Amino acid sequence: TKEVVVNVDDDGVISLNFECDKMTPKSEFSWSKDYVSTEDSPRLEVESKGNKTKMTFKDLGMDDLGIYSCDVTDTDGIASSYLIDEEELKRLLALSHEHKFPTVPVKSELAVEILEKGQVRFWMQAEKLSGNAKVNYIFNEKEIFEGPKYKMHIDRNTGIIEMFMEKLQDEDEGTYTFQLQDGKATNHSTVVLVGDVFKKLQKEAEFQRQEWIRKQGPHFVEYLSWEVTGECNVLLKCKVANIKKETHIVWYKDEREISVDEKHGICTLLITEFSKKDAGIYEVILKDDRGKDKSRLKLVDEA
Repeated sequence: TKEVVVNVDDDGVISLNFECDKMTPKSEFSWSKDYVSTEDSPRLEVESKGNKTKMTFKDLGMDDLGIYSCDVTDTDGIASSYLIDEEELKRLLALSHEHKFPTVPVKSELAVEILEKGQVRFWMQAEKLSGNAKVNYIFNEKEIFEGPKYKMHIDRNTGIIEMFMEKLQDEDEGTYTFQLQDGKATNHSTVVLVGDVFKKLQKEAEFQRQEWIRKQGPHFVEYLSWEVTGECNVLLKCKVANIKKETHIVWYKDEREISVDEKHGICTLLITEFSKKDAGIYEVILKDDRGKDKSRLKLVDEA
């Protein structure tokens, strides 16, 4: 049957508990420490009610080490006991503390990356969130909010917490913290973006954002090169992508339109019987409402 059984309640309160089903109108609980009566001890309290007892420690510490025993009079004369040694003192103190001040578990800490539009993603993963969980966001020890600049999402099912930015200004260098609060539980994760790390990220954001826009338009996959063909003609060549019907393709030599394209992603201009007269700065421009691109190439005919 029964032993003495320990309990730590939601408020950190530590206690030993006992019940006996075989009591008599004259039966009584009596507790001892190291086989001396604990009656009158300032370190603890007892409460008996019907067939149950509880001993509540007032402030568990090192002066409470020992064997606690419970005897019941008018029974079989057998005592139940519980050992409190130095290792069990630690375990119970840790449990009390974590009840009073629980921690919200974290699977991975606050990290920062560059997504595909050149968008900046700040993220972390908690182990689990209730539906009441909330976050506050902090940059250089000041609170920041949902608006034109910071946009924030929390999925409570997976514990993914996110903040998005469109780019990194110079004034965005510094320290970022997510502060998490679920019940009476609590945590925070922090990331430092200073120096090399910060401009590593800011440079990469910039480049990808530009690239992504250029590419929604009609654009180059290979820039202007040259070769020789036929009877001493020069052909100019490039490669293009994302070409529509209304797309204007236009050639120039020294600021002066020469040819307008329409025919057929290879683009060529043929230069007939090449000489000094054919030298100059050549360029091709691509255009419509989705954006414009450009390739340039300089041609010397012996200067």
